[PDB]
Amino acid sequence: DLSGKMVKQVEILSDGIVFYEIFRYRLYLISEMSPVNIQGVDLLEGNWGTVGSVIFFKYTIDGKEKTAKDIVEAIDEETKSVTFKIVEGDLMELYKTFIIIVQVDTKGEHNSVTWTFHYEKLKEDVEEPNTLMNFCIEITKDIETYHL
Repeated sequence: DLSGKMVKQVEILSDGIVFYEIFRYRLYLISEMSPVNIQGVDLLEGNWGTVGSVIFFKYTIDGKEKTAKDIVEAIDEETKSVTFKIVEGDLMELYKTFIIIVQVDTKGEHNSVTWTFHYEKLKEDVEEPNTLMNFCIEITKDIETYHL
């Protein structure tokens, strides 16, 4: 009914490991790398790149400035995956819950990044998050090109 799930995978020409490392550790870099979408990232709790570390995001979606408070909820070094739960901010006005997993395929010649959302809507007339997903693909591209 209200639960839902959205997945996109996009190939990256840059290096997959360095990509992963950004989302795991140096997440304070998405600003310099995709400035248009991400105004700032602060670390509120714990250390960069730990499960349970809590981050505030200042970002822009379609010319509307927004805020998210996330908590890193899992890391898998083996599948180069890192999950984020969204606990406060503009999305929480549309969704009861929202998880974002970013997973990177770094084996072989061709590297990829898969984005997965898991979410539950407050109501049925709340919209599927394609705008958020386009937002992500877009950041993914910025990072890919940044110094290329």
